[PDB]
Amino acid sequence: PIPRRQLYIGGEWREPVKKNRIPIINPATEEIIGDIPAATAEDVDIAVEAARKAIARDDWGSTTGAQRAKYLRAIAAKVLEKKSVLATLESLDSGKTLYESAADMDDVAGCFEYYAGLAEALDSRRMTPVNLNSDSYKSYVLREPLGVVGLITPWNYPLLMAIWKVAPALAAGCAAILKPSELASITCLELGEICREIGLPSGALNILTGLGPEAGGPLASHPHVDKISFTGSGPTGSKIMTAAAQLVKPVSLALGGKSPIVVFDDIDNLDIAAEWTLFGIFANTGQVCSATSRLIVQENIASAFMDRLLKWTKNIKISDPLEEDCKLGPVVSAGQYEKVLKFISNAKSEGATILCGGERPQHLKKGYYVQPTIITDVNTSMEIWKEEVFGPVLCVKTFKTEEQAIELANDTKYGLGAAVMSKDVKRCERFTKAFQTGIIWINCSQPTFNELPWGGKKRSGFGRDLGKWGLENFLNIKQVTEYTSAEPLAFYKSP
Amino acid sequence: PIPRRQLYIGGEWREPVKKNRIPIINPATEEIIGDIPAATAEDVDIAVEAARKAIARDDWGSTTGAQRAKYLRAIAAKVLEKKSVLATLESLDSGKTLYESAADMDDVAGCFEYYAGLAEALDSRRMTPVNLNSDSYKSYVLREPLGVVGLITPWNYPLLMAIWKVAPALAAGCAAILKPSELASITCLELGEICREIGLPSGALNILTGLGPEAGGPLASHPHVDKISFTGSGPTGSKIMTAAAQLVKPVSLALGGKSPIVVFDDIDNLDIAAEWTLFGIFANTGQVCSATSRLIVQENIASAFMDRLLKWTKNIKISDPLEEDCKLGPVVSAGQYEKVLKFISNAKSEGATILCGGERPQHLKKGYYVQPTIITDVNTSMEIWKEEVFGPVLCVKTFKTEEQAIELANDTKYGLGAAVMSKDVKRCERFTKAFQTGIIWINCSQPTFNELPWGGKKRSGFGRDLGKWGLENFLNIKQVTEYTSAEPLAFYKSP
Ligand SMILES: NC(=O)c1ccc[n+]([C@@H]2O[C@H](COP(=O)([O-])OP(=O)(O)OC[C@H]3O[C@@H](n4cnc5c(N)ncnc54)[C@H](O)[C@@H]3O)[C@@H](O)[C@H]2O)c1
Ligand SMILES: NC(=O)c1ccc[n+]([C@@H]2O[C@H](COP(=O)([O-])OP(=O)(O)OC[C@H]3O[C@@H](n4cnc5c(N)ncnc54)[C@H](O)[C@@H]3O)[C@@H](O)[C@H]2O)c1
Ligand code: NA
Ligand code: NA
Repeated sequence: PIPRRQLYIGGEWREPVKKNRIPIINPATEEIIGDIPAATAEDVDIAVEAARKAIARDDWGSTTGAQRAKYLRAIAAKVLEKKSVLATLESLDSGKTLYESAADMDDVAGCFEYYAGLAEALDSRRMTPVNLNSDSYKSYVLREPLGVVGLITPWNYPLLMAIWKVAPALAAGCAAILKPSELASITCLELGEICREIGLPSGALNILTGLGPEAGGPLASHPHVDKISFTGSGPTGSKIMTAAAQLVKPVSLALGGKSPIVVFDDIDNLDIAAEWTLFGIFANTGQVCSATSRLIVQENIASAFMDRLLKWTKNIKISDPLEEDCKLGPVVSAGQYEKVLKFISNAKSEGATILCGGERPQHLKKGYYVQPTIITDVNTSMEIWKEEVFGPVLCVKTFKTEEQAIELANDTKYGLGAAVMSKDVKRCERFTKAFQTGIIWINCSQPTFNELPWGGKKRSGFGRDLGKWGLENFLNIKQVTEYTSAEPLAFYKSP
Repeated sequence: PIPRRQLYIGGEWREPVKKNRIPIINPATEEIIGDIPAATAEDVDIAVEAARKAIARDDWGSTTGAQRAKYLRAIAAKVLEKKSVLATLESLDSGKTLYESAADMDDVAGCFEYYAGLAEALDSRRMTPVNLNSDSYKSYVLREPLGVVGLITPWNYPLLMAIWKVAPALAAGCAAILKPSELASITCLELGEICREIGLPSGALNILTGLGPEAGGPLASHPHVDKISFTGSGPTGSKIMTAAAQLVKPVSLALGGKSPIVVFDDIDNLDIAAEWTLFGIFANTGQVCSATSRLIVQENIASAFMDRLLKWTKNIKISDPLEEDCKLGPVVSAGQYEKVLKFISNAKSEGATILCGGERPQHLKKGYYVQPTIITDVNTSMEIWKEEVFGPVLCVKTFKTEEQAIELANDTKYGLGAAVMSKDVKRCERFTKAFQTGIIWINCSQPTFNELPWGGKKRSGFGRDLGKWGLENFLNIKQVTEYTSAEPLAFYKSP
């Protein structure tokens, strides 16, 4: 049962000014299952106005962190109450398996749980005295809500990616304007209903669905948006930051990757190593920012590892995401599907081997299904090696030495995550410093915790999500200097 | 004795490729006293190459914080050894009084002293374990040098503004490329000589003089500059950030202000309050970012306060900055001089009173001297009230209530500093939260400490200089997750 909602502005459901709507497409069946509102510039001004009013009123602009946490704990409780419907809708809306969708629903409530406790602790650290080598000055640092924040998010983890920004923004005390992806907005709109259901103060959270240049764009060039927190592709981040530059507006950039997985011959279990290699590149149909999309395996175990990988890979169940025991679903859209398959075909033109998958599963007549693909005979000058595919596609390379492995791992414009599979501690530490990234996985690929800073360097962007970082991004920092002497400054001659 | 240097690149003095030079102008005498090298795009590539090589070599890319601190403590010791020549040159080069120039020389050494100790402590907090609710995962945060950093700085505190970025960049372990203002580059180039004199590793610090679009510009669009730390005017920050957006490059923005000074009738000393009001708007010939350029005085004391202010003001000695007991010098350039006087004249056209100064001092035939100016009969729709003047110009307004005072204080596009002069504690706290800025001064205007976060919000930009913030800006943050279980992931069916 697909819901039909409006834009969530000022605590009420509000229709878009131009009355425009965009379809909801089912990636498993290529059918229109509904429609979402498509906001425009005028809608963004109404939502910024609603956000500014929330910041000026008492039930939001004057709340303690503890008061704000009561609300986040209540949003977590509704997510957990409706886990089954939300997980089904996230699945029907993004193509993600019901299992991953329910797993993202647990993660979402856990994120509000984390930011609830952090909002309660925020009241304590609001005032931080800093000792000085002065008998005339008194100093402290005042932490306060930054104000109006624009939250532009991607479709890969529709609710989860949004929540990474919503949970800390609200914890910090900001009034947010959430703009999710036009490919997966069902759960974000439902978040609006949860907020109505928990009585969240009006304008505290504003959810605006619609096209990126149409609804995301004006938020980036709005003179009353204190900050834009952006997650998505690099070319989009450029456009956003370029617009935010005109208004000297701060913007955070969480972008893509071509993260490497380095496996060395000293692995205790070839079956556990291959299972992590699968999860790092085929979970979420490969549509993961930190996906370990380049496998740099040692020549020694390369022969053994590839056999187990492909055995495990050919075992991945590709079916309808709502089905029982499904391990792989379709990609999000038709445009994504073609781009992904164009990458597989471009690897053929260039001279690479398609050792596994690469074609459409013969049993699924409808939907954007791509077989999990493992490509070999890959050189550094190839687009497959060079660029983020965002499909269940893995390219493979061999090495002999540590130096060779480092060299290959860092031969990328990206710098999000990296995984190092080895039993040698000091080699795992060497890789910890050599990896020109923001995330290092030791003896796994992909698990994260709220308590940790998420982000990259190079073409993967700047800024850190999660941890205390994710909350501090939405805090304005005040220097409070007080002069405590009766004595005059002594600079300037007295009349 | 004016020095004639080259560009400081890779530990050696290197000539600019195009052989171009730009003059050094004396603001007190309007004479060419020398020339500085004017770097171009090709020069920026050589310096980025030098910076990348320093990051790849052992004597810089492998140093401990303690090793880096030995160097900063040595740069501080040379600054203090040559205090007298550097202070004279800063004065001849910027127009700043020898007193303020020597005071900036003390501040500079103190800043390296602060960042030396912070570099020593950096080694300890390099690895930070974060406890988890997991018996299978182990996590910690790795802090490391960010890499190659571009440091674009203004002429108001030539050496001091540069040092605010140089001291933390070098403490953090980055290889910096310093680009100072073409109006005041004498001391920054001399910093190059100090670095030669202390044996600072090659490429660790690269100093590139020259025009902003010519030498600052390519640094902003260079693909191998990890981050741009920018201080200067808003329109410049736009151009820099717009260029950094193409390469999704992080950039910090320390911009201008129209900071208010709120004085209430409950002041214990009218003479101490007026002296701080002078220092906040006439020190450095008003060329201060955080200058308290708008005085919102209470109607009650307005009559009394203005008499003492003007009495103290008419007492300010305007002479040659190298002279004995000089309290005000000339503005930096001819272009600045005209812009500043155009503001004073624009206040006349608009309907304001020029209660004090506004004209050129009758006794100085040469130089860009402007009398300290106090303008009254000022309304909110006036450019004088609205925009940063960057001259010794103060505009004045009266109020009756707290609400009226807050309203006037925040009626600006800026948001750098703010000063509140009152004996009422809870009123000083109310103003602490109401002031829509990044710096609050209680019972003073302008003093800062290294230990404090410097920066603003709104049109004054984003990011924080100084404190641990200033060092963390130059640290890449790594998430280190390690899987410690023998058990398989359980996601994906085993073959
Ligand atoms: N670094 C991270 O933490 C992280 C997390 C998740 C996804 N990602 C990256 O996100 C990408 C997938 O997301 P996507 O396909 O939604 O990216 P995208 O760039 O197409 O769009 C992301 C969001 O920006 C909006 N948008 C598009 N054009 C815009 C414009 N002109 N102005 C303003 N907003 C605009 C979209 O509507 C959407 O909400 C991949 O590259 C992936 O690696 C990164
Ligand atoms: N917020 C702070 O902490 C702080 C501190 C000091 C000064 N300031 C602000 O700085 C301003 C005074 O400085 P200014 O006159 O040197 O400012 P500016 O904008 O004219 O230039 C600053 C620097 O940028 C360079 N630059 C100019 N155009 C450039 C371009 N196209 N690309 C790259 N670099 C370019 C200049 O050569 C110089 O080094 C005032 O507005 C003042 O309030 C702010
Ligand atoms: Na869709
Ligand atoms: Na000059």
